[PDB]
Amino acid sequence: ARTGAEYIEALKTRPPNLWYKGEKVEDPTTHPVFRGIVRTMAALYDLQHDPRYREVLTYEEEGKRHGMSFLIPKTKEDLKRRGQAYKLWADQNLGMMGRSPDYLNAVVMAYAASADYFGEFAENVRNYYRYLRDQDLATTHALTNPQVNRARPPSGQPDPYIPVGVVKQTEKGIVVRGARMTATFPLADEVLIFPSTLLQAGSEKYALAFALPTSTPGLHFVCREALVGGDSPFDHPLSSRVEEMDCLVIFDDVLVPWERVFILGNVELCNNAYAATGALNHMAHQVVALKTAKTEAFLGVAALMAEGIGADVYGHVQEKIAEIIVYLEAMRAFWTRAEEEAKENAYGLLVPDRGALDGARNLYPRLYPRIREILEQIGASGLITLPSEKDFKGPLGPFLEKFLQGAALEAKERVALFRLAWDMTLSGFGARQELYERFFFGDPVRMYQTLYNVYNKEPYKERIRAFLKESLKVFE
Amino acid sequence: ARTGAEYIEALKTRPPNLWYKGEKVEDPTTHPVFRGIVRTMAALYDLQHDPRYREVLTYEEEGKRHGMSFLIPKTKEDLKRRGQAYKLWADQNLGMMGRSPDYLNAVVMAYAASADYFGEFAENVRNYYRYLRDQDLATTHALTNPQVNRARPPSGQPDPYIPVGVVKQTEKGIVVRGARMTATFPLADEVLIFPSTLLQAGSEKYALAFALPTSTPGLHFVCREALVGGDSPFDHPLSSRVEEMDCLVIFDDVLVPWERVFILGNVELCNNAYAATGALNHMAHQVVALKTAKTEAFLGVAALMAEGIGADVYGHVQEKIAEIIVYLEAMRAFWTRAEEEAKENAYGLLVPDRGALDGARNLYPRLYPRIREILEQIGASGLITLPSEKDFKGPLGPFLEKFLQGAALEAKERVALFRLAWDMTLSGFGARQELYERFFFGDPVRMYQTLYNVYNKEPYKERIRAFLKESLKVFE
Amino acid sequence: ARTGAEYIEALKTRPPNLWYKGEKVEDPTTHPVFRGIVRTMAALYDLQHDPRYREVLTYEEEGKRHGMSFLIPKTKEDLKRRGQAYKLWADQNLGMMGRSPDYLNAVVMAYAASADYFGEFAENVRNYYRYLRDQDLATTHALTNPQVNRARPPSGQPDPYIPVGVVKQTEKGIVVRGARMTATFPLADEVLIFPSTLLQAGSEKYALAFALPTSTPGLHFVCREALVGGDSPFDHPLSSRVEEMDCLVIFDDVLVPWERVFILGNVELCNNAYAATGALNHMAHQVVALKTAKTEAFLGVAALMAEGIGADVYGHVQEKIAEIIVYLEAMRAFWTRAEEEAKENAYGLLVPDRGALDGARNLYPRLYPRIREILEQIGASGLITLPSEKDFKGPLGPFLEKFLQGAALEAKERVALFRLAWDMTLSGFGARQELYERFFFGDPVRMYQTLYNVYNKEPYKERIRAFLKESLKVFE
Amino acid sequence: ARTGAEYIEALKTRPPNLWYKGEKVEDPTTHPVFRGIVRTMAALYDLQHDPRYREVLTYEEEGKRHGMSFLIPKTKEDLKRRGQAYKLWADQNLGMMGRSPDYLNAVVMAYAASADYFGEFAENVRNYYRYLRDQDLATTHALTNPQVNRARPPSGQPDPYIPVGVVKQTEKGIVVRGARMTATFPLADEVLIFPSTLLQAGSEKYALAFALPTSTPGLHFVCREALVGGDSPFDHPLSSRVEEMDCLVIFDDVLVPWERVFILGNVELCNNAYAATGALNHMAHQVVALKTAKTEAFLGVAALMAEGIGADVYGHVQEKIAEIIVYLEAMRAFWTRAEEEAKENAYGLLVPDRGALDGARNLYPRLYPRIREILEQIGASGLITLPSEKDFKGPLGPFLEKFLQGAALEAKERVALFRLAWDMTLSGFGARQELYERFFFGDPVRMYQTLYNVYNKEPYKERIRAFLKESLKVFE
Ligand SMILES: Cc1cc2nc3c(=O)[nH]c(=O)nc-3n(C[C@H](O)[C@H](O)[C@H](O)COP(=O)(O)OP(=O)(O)OC[C@H]3O[C@@H](n4cnc5c(N)ncnc54)[C@H](O)[C@@H]3O)c2cc1C
Ligand SMILES: Cc1cc2nc3c(=O)[nH]c(=O)nc-3n(C[C@H](O)[C@H](O)[C@H](O)COP(=O)(O)OP(=O)(O)OC[C@H]3O[C@@H](n4cnc5c(N)ncnc54)[C@H](O)[C@@H]3O)c2cc1C
Ligand SMILES: O=C(O)Cc1ccc(O)cc1
Ligand SMILES: O=C(O)Cc1ccc(O)cc1
Ligand SMILES: O=C(O)Cc1ccc(O)cc1
Repeated sequence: ARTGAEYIEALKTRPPNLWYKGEKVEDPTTHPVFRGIVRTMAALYDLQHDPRYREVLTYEEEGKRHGMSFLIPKTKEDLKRRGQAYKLWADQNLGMMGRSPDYLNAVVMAYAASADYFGEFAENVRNYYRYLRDQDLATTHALTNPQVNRARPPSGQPDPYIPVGVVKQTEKGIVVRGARMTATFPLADEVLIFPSTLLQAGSEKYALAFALPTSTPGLHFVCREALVGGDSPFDHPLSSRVEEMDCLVIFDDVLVPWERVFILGNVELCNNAYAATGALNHMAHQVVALKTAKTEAFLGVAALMAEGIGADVYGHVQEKIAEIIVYLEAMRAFWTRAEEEAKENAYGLLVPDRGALDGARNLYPRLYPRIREILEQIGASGLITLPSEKDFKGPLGPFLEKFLQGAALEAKERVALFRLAWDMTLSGFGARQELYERFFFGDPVRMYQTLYNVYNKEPYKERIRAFLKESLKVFE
Repeated sequence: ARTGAEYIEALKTRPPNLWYKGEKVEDPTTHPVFRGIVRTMAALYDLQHDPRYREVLTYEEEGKRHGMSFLIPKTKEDLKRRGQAYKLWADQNLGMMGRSPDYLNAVVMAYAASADYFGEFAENVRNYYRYLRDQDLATTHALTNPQVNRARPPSGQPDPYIPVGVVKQTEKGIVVRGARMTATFPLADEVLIFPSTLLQAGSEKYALAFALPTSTPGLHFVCREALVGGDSPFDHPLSSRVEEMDCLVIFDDVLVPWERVFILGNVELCNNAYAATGALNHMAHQVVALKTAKTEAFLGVAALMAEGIGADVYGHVQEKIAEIIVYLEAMRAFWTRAEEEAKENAYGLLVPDRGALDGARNLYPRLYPRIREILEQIGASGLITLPSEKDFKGPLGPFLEKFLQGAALEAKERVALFRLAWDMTLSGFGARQELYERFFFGDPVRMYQTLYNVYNKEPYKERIRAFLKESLKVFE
Repeated sequence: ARTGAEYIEALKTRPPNLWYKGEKVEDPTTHPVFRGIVRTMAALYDLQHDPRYREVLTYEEEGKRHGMSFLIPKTKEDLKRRGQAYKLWADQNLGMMGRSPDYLNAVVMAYAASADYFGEFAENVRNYYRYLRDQDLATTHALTNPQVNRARPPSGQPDPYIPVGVVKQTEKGIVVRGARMTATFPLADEVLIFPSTLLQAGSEKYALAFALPTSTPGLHFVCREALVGGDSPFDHPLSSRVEEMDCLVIFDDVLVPWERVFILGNVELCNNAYAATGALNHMAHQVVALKTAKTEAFLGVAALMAEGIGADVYGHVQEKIAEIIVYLEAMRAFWTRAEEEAKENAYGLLVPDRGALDGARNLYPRLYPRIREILEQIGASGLITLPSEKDFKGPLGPFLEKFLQGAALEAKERVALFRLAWDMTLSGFGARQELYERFFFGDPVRMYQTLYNVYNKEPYKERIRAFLKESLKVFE
Repeated sequence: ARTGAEYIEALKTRPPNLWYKGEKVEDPTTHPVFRGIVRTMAALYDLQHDPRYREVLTYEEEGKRHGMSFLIPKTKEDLKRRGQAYKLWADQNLGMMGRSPDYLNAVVMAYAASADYFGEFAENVRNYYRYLRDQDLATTHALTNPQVNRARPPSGQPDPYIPVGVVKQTEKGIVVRGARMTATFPLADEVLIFPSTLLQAGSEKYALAFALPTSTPGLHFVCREALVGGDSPFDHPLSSRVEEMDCLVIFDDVLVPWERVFILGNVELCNNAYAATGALNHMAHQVVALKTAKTEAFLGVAALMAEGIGADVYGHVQEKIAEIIVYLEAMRAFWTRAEEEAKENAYGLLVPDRGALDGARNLYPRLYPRIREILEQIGASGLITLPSEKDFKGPLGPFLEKFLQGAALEAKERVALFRLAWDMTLSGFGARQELYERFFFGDPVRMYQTLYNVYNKEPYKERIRAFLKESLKVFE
């Protein structure tokens, strides 16, 4: 289990090939755009060594201590243990950090437990899992092709190598060229270039699954506009510390060593990877715990805002808060059923129930925009009446303490709260979270079509056919 | 455990004081408006003796066999057993029968297990429970006051006795006068006149809880317009058998024997009855199982309709069906968590988790109208192109077999299916089901306000206050 | 201009070839299922001769009086006159009659004014228009193909003649075989078998447009389940008089005389018929006036229900009623702009603005279900507490007058109102109205795709490109 | 009519008493946070002198040229002229500038035309109007009280002077103390401290209406967190130029000269000010034109994004764009009816129809969040894949030109477009626009309650009562 200091030293020593506004980022641990999230990830690692949480966040094995997200669960109790670790980490950042490493560790853990799925590359998968686990490395990932001409398949873009494709194979490995559209949280040691969780691979040239150090020659991470509002925790309570960053991933004829290849030119293996290995189930397990944490945060802020300005006395405000409570209970329910109905897959890996998790990941993208809307409807103008800590410290401070106090809340506390509510919804950082919730697991349109096609609808159709027997009997 | 024949004989011998269109109903077992639902309830009772389901629907105790809905659960396994019985009964009618007796048995079971709550009337409650159980009697109930002037409390209506109130007390019992607005499924032996599950009692004169035989002198059940479309199972697959009927309940100075009184003039006891006894938890448990069954039925019909007319090839149709699947999984999740997180209440009664059940009963009223809408959007004109079995049997039958066949479905089967879809959504019977789902457990506006006030929001508010400590530290 | 008596005599003398439950309907003017709507249509005709409305509903020309819906408008004032007639007729039935003849007269009027569009069949169109006008005949129509396998085109169904297609041509006319899925209000003298307003014709064999007397040999109208609740105006205020009926239209090798053919085997002419002639604009004009009338009716009922039970004192109830007001104003706005921005088409026919009408017909299908929902949310249990006039006339009448009175409303008036609200939303008749609003003008999915493709989006795209010039200048 | 240079010189010479992060803003024309919007307002003024638009934006009177927003309309044509000016100005900034001066000029124009309403202060109003008109000054306004304890009225806050109240009256004028919660676009010469458009004044101490130079001693504007993303038009196409700024307005015992007082201590006059004068109608007229412009901008961006990435080939994407078209037509319709149904008020001032405008201002707050959502659903990950112009100018430029090109769109143009879409929806600037649309004209909850209470519902209730006469006749 890594400490925060080790993580920081690792990034400083071998930083990811990040680019920000046309320039290479030499040290993300001190760069204004990245130092915040780096400190945040470091704090998550440090929590693993806090006596109060060590038993929750890590497990011992043969004289070593590993992060819980690497635990191959054998019982429902083990599954619950993984869930508690997901939740504890999520709560540290109010569920605002969407790509903490444990999500991807869940994927690799499942891939390893179900390694036989990968055939000749099985050992590579098992060895990679042990590597990430033993070193407790941080990972980032990118599964989608560049958004260029969505009317055509991967092989029908303006160039054969817009998507990441194999240029050639050598005795050392494969050379790939192309790009992945999005990778969140590039402040990692490794990047996972895996198949989509729902879209078809299309052609063998693109049917790939491999991992690389983020400093690999030819590999580039091009950052989007930064959303860090500033460093003041009062003025920017969340963007000052949880801005994970999103980036386009470029592969300029990058060499991928054979030991890092997990799938090569096999469309079928790519198209069934997450479902067959159980990675889909486990990664979605981290997600349901994460969204439960996020919903709890919104509930707390909504309640405090309403009480803070005396709006809680109005029925419709109470109803809006109750709506968030209903959604919170829904997510807790999916989480519980996912663990309680868990069963072993074809490789003997215990996986949480897909029905419950498909329910959660397809319902939350609909619930989140409404939860966000609720905060807007409760806060109203209070959400944009955001003086700075500098204003409270300035000449008009006394006036602000009078005009911005709450029903029974001091002005500084009131503004601190609304600054947080704003950062969770209306700042560039907050608004991005909305788009993130709507799309991170895939396009809802195709996620729903996917659910329709994979779900076993026969039992329900049969019950209706049986009910209709009496209807057709009138013709006998 | 009662048989269907015993139930039918009981209603024929001592029929409820029903009125339909200005006339007394002498025999509901043969009356055109009621014989269908009577046969349906009789079939539910008969199922208790079917070897295939006897172990699911009943339990043995001291040489006797009782209906599962009377079982006082001691373990989570017992809770699961009650749930399986709720589900099996619900599936028989595609979740379209909303007031089967087991819902109210859950209430009385909890009242009895928590009988100490009722003080001096505790024995009356325990004895009544044993009575309903031993005789396996059918019950109906009415908890709301007449909808006259909702701007005023129960004591502020045009007359003191519009709501049911105590006129006087005697050595034999109490005399009550007034009315209850709605009682569904009056084809029962007993009627429960209990407090509201969310509204305050208002005044001691109305703070009551008692039970009476449905044939009691002075007691009248005034039926609304019947929604039975006909007796043909082809033409009216559901309304011909599951029209439970709704009625206004009138009390013309009715005498309630002291042994049938459970609460008298105690506003506090009325206002906390369901929550304190656990009746709220158990009755909501029957509901979540029931709505899961109902959603499964809609999923089956939606899938069959789409496949039937070849609409399943369209993405948005697949998405609509997947939406129903998401809702089905949500209800299954609430159900699972309700049982898995069950704990004993103050009286030692094991009760299913209120959070999960409050989630289910406050979310489904929102989901159902959408599920209904989905069927409409899939079926389109097929939902009103409803020839009768008589048309298929007539001169134009051959033409109908050609023009109303489906992609790979025969015409008679196609129309049988759409007749069912129509009866589940657009017939008078189907449309009522929508209003029922929206309101049966209470007015959503006040159900949400109730949830807001009772829910413990402190943990979430505290997490936010803790997060804001760093914000306020900038002023130190 | 026809009188009601003339209409009734015409149907009695030469009734449409209607079938109900396997039997031919000999006299729809006296048949229990149809006499109500027949009397309603007769009343609309009679209104044309009422001194108070004669100038609104008819116009004089060369010694004759014609129905306003036949007026070929030359000025915006004439357009307004047509609109006022649409509205006056609609108000008679609270906007619940969706297929009154004036909707189709608008179509034929436009077809005639733009007759050159039809080439060699131009004279047939002009003559048919004069025929309908002079005789003031009632029409019904069917534009859709049987819902069998929607995954395939008209030419890909189980049989070439499932859709109406030409079998052969003779010296007398054409022989057609097949069926149309739906025709509402078959209590007419003529039936219009025209092209779709948005779907492609597919093949020349089906590219048709013709009209026939409803008594034509080989032509059959197969009625769906009747939705007439009864004849009591108290118990069934709307279904007793406005049940238009829907039916499948069968063509058993029907001969269509050459003089009744308007389009034959021309896919292009079929695909552009309504837009090119202006029929789309005019028929949608009747619709916007009709939906404005319907919304006014719902507003009135919602307001009366809220006041009736004292629910109007609650904020959210006031908000729901205000929502209906917003929708009413939206429809009035579309109506006004449709007339004020009217311009002449390629044939010199003044047509109301398509933008405003496309807005109205694509927005109302979304607004109506919500308007219906609002009535449900306001009425609650009052919507199913529906005793009959027979109950008020019976022994319990006195009790009902006490328990079902409103805040300041007598019981009989209260129940009459809720019976109406129920008939507008939850009776089989009311529920059908919802499906009708959702689909009558076409499938929303394809109506929206149609709007996207036909709308000129260039002006807006150009404004954005211009705005972006400054963005690209940074690279100069 | 002012030129941009005159406006800039005026702000530089006598700047508003602005505060940003604890410091006074000495020159907003050069300050990084305000120079953008100042240049934007200056450009609006300059447009008044462009030969192409002079006749649209100004009118001549007695040798002078005045801004169109000051024109007292005498005919519907004049009303249309005002509307065209509103639209032309709005289009310059894609409808993103919500508080351009013409909105408030509409208010003052109406106040002046209906000056008799103000009694003894009538001349002050007329003189102030002439002042703003002749000097073509820019105004800002604040109508709401500090959000402190919304459970209590203005007189029930923690201090009597939290809301702006009269401290004392002298021979020179009145001294006021307190604050207004929000004023958008404080880069103005004058500030209007007027009554609410829907909330009651509460007490005479707060029933005020006056105007002051923004440099008045004791008057302070405390700015919220700035949302200017940067100065690059490529990177921040909108926030670099249209960030109007919102601020809390503080009154530290400010002296208001008697000539600047329009209403003093008259609750009734305050509560009916906008409706009686017609200011409500005219200010809402500017709004409907503005929202039409805004919707046109979103339509253009949505269409370009869809075409840009080839997503336009998908049905649901076409449907989403068509949805925006429907909303655009709805707003155009409200606009048209508002002008066409205009009538003179009690003071002889021609005012646009309130029904149409109440419809528009109560419907758009519901439509906008959906329009914003649509852009998110179309753009998906493209909305956060935002490299900078600096990245295109840097070493990886060539790679970006390959991976971020569109179907038939160059990469730089593609990113410029998505940067704009992002700035319109997800940047801090874009997100604020959503909250703005939801609340600028008032809290929807109370706006709807206001509409319910003021609307004449009698005609609709009467039509229903008339329809029910036949129902009650059954008892005769
Ligand atoms: C903040 C944020 C963070 C993210 N982080 C990561 C990450 O860490 N790693 C990673 O791999 N991904 C990440 N993503 C990407 C995410 O998984 C994708 O946005 C999502 O899967 C949907 O695909 P897309 O963005 O390519 O949109 P597209 O496929 O480009 O779609 C654009 C639009 O076109 C439509 N359309 C396109 N194709 C079809 C089709 N075939 N059928 C129907 N409609 C179609 C869509 O429905 C939508 O309306 C992130 C996204 C966001 C917004
Ligand atoms: C088909 C059907 C079957 C039913 N079966 C049964 C049954 O078997 N047994 C039984 O006891 N009940 C039954 N009911 C009744 C059901 O529980 C009630 O409809 C429900 O609890 C809501 O109360 P209400 O109908 O009295 O409506 P109301 O209280 O009359 O409300 C009407 C409207 O006024 C509003 N309003 C009124 N008061 C307030 C308030 N204080 N605050 C805010 N808004 C207010 C509501 O929000 C709503 O918009 C049934 C109802 C239906 C529709
Ligand atoms: O699978 C996809 O196509 C999108 C996706 C990307 C990252 C992720 O973690 C889940 C889904
Ligand atoms: O509790 C209420 O007031 C309405 C209600 C009625 C019957 C029921 O079973 C549940 C709730
Ligand atoms: O009237 C209000 O109370 C809010 C409001 C504020 C400014 C404005 O322009 C319109 C409404």
